[PDB]
Amino acid sequence: ASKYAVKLKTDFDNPRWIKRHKHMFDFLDINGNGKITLDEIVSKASDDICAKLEATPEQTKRHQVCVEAFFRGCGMEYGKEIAFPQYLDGWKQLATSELKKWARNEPTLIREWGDAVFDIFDKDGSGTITLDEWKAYGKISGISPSQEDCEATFRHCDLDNSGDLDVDEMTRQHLGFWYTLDPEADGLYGNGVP
Ligand SMILES: O=C(Cc1ccc(O)cc1)Nc1ncc(-c2ccc(O)cc2)nc1Cc1ccccc1
Ligand SMILES: [Ca+2]
Ligand SMILES: [Ca+2]
Ligand SMILES: [Ca+2]
Repeated sequence: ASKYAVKLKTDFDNPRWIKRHKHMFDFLDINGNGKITLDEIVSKASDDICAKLEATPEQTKRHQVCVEAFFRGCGMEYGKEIAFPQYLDGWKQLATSELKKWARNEPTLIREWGDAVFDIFDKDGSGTITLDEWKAYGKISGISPSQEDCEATFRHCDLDNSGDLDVDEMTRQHLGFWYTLDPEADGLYGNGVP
């Protein structure tokens, strides 16, 4: 099954990797000082997104704890200001480590994060995401506020064409965008992220 088939390794010191994370870095650098902190990342990637999605307090805590683990895996910490090259070093370590974990059947940070987001999207608790529950990632995060190709990204996430999404599909498309830079996932976050 495509949703469980992931590359064993990736390449990192290329223009697509660098530009993708640069656009995210600049967006998450709330105070614009050229350094990113875990405070800034959690504010944008967890506080604002869970508020927009009307997550419950338990869902929001869970989500935040997953975001913190994930970015601690990149070398982030509260109050620690990190410049873009060291941020990139961290993401290289994280992606390398996580792809090895996947191939060895060890739990990954990205899959746990997927679980937390999936639970929030699955408003009726059905165990799948239907098109009416789906959202444009670029729009809910604010980095591409004009993104409206929800149905196209939904269809591409739906690897088995069941007409709905499971958590493994959502996680596979997310990992495709951020670890392995799969061309099929390009555009997932709208025009604000190359
Ligand atoms: O995209 C999401 C939500 C999500 C969806 C599916 C899934 O399986 C897991 C998570 N979160 C996300 N996932 C990844 C990253 C992320 C990636 C790269 C990077 O350098 C920084 C943050 N950020 C974010 C939040 C965010 C903040 C700001 C603008 C857009 C999105
Ligand atoms: Ca900053
Ligand atoms: Ca549902
Ligand atoms: Ca499906």
